[PDB]
Amino acid sequence: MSKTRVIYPGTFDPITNGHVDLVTRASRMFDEVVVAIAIGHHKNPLFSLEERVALAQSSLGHLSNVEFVGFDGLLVNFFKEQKATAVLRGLRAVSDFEYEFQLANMNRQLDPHFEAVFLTPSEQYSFISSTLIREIARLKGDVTKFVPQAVVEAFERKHQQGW
Amino acid sequence: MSKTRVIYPGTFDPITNGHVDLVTRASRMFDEVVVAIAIGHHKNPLFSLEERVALAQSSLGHLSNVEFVGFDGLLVNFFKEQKATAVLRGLRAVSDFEYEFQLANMNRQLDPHFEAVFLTPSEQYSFISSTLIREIARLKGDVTKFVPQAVVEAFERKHQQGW
Amino acid sequence: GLVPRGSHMSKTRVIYPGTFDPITNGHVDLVTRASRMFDEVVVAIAIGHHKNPLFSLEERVALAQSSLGHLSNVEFVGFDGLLVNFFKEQKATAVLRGLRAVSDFEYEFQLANMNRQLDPHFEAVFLTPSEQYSFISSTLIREIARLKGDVTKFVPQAVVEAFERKHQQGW
Amino acid sequence: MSKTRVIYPGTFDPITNGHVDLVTRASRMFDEVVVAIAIGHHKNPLFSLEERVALAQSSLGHLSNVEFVGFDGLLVNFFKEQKATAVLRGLRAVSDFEYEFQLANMNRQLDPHFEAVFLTPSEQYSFISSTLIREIARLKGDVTKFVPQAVVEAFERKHQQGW
Amino acid sequence: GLVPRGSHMSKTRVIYPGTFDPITNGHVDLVTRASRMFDEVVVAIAIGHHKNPLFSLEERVALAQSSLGHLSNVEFVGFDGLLVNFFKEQKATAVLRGLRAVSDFEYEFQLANMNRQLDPHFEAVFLTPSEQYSFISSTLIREIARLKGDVTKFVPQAVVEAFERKHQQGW
Amino acid sequence: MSKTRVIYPGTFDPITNGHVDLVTRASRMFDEVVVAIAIGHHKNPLFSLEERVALAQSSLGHLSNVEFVGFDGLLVNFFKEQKATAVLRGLRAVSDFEYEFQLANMNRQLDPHFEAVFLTPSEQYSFISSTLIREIARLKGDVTKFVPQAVVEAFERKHQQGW
Repeated sequence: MSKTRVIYPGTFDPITNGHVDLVTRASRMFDEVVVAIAIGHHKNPLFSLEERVALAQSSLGHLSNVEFVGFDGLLVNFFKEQKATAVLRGLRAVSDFEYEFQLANMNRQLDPHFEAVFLTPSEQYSFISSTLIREIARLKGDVTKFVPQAVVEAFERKHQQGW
Repeated sequence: MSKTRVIYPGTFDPITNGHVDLVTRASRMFDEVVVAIAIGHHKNPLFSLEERVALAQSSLGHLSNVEFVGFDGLLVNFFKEQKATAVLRGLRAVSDFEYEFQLANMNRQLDPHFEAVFLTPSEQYSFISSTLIREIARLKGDVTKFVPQAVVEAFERKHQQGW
Repeated sequence: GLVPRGSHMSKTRVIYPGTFDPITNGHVDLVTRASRMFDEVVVAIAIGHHKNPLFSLEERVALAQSSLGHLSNVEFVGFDGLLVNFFKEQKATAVLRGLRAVSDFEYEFQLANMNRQLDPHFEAVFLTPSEQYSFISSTLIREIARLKGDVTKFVPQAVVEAFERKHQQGW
Repeated sequence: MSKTRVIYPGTFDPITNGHVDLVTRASRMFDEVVVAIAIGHHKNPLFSLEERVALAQSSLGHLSNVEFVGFDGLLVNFFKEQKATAVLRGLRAVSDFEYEFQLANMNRQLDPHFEAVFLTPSEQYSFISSTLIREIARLKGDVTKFVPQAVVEAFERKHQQGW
Repeated sequence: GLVPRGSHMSKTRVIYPGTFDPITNGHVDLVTRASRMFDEVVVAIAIGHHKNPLFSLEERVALAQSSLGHLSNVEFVGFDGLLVNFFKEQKATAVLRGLRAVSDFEYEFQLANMNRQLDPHFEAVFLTPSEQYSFISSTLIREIARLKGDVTKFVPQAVVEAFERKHQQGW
Repeated sequence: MSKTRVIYPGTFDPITNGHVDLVTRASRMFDEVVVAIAIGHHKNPLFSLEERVALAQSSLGHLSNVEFVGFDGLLVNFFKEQKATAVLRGLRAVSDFEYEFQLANMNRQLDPHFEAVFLTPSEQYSFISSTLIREIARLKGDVTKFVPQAVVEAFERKHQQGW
């Protein structure tokens, strides 16, 4: 009836090839995909919101139906303001499944129009998370295989600034 | 190029209020939803394919973008013949998550256009499964709260016959 | 907590259902632990429609009685039909289940919610096994005994003897 | 002649309708229930111990066999000093199940009279956690449906103090 | 106080037990990896007492041999009875099992502890499958083949042919 | 036919009877076992690297084919420099299984000669972790049953300095 708009929220600290694959797949199935970068009040992020947004834009801007927005506040309010059809999340592991199952039910209690749909990662990206990529990079491991080029460069800048 | 058609496969033996809720939710997000009832060769289902199809049609036929079709079970071929955008599955528990994660990866190896999207049930349906409903009904427990009216009647017919 | 503690009606009765085919030291430990916490424990041996049992109901009940009859607040009863009806007819306070693994946790979480939908007075409490019994299950004990492995460390004496009788009868 | 006394330990930061339901259920099965509010060694809790105790008392004081006590130190020592029959914990998710399975075995090694009994939440509270309620309230979402009245008011006081 | 590396008694022998009904590319990858780490690998095909396997023991052994016979330190043997006795008679260093999923992890964790109770020299080592084989099981391959799906991507050539023979005989 | 050299990495903060059992078991199966203590800079450790290495050496030095070495954390580089056959990890619980499954796949992407083999603990050690042992010792619980003697003494040194 209305054209579909899906929100893909996260901290994207930084964006990885796992995120890229999910957004690519989502962009084939929904009219509009909003990459929604939570400022991340607490759980302080390595990269600034601005840096995170720019890395997302550079990594995914080739997809013409994808938008990039920073947000703060509640997911469920952002959902309503965006007039979204659903939220999209990736499920890598059992702990993700459990957490998102709970969140979807809480958010649906907060707004009965809330919806959450899930994808599972492609096998070659199944282990990739931002947290793990940060840990490898922090120990000066090479993360080139797992993240876009701009992210590799951003990590190099971060080391030169003493992280 | 860009209307969406999603397959919701299962044995639906019988359909439950959980299935109804997932199909209803899916019908709001995709242009077309195909309720695909696997004949279930490997299993011996309690209800015949014809009975299962009829129960699905009666429970969901009010949704004008939902179709009902029997099929063999071989999901990836059915996906291709239906020119589907994705397969939809509900994930009730951790064991479902693991099994479907594997199947999605296997199916994607068989057809790189395969896609699988997942929904998690609302908490008032999270405990309902067909298997469990069958066991309760077999021991003449009351399943009225968990299944459509037609399903209650079908169970009554089954008692008057065998079972 | 409004009924006076002297009263029969303040007392707790818990059902511990299972097929007990056969009872193992794991079951004995759970019943012993439960018997310290509840006034009455009912070892409720499901006849086991489906998944046909090695030992008869009568044999299973007798093995349970021999293994646990020293606990004076434990009863032993066969049942068939729905757990939730048995719960109501026994006037139980709760059902007790042991959780050995994640798949148990999962299944029982669901069952408790279904059973509570069927009867709003239903309750389910769970114990986890002590680490010395965590690897024991009846299924596994049967398989070992069938292949004439030694199960003496895992089951009461009477169960060892029952397995010996079973071999003498051509399992 | 022996009464049962069960300890329900937690940080209760704040107490939620989930906790209320578990304590209510436990109070029907044991002679005495002790709501034991751990000071919360690190991972500092939004509400003070005193505030948390008061919220628990107001939420559950209608149950005449329930007591409220702050504690610090090892659970197993608290258990012994309270002459408890068992500790009660709720199991929301697989990660809870695994952690408590381990803790029960460790605590039994520390004191062979230790016992731990578990309840699973009813489906209408399965999605509630304190952590999540805090995050929602912080972003001025409405938590009225998930927590007692006094907790709503306590959150309002916290906002008026700039959180 | 170690046996010298020249000695036969420094050598490792690992048993990889299963029903291999049929062998899959998942099994092949695990045996290949294990063959690089242990001096001898025994592919141990459990007859599958009352499991009613699709392929005969002889067929299963032949398929394993054809799929893995290029690895010169791998042997192929049928067995029946208890794993722990087979372990002892083979003078094995360990049993090897693959862990695909959480349910595998839990089951094998338990079995290793039970088997160690039966024989304190028992050992079990685990590998996780390579990502491209993570979903593959014999059970699943059988279900796909039964519905005449194509299993060529997941099993060795000989297994594809064996399935074709099975269809020509009505399966 | 080459000799086998297996790395057992961790923070060993401190070593426990669980670690001792796994190393003992591994030492029976491989020609060489390297207890590899990650310095662990972030997620800072209670015991110094030097102390951790010495506790490992005292606890396991009776096994003549076991070596003790500090390293940075970057496992896949350490693997290559050590010319290792495999990495060994213990899997205590489902969360360990999932995390290590992912790490093995990441590491294999980084180096196709990477291998990871897993043991599961004996049931008498299944509940022991360093994290938990630290917490118990900190709250003056007795950890004698779970750790080597030297580790008990190390905790006493820590108490004498006011921890």
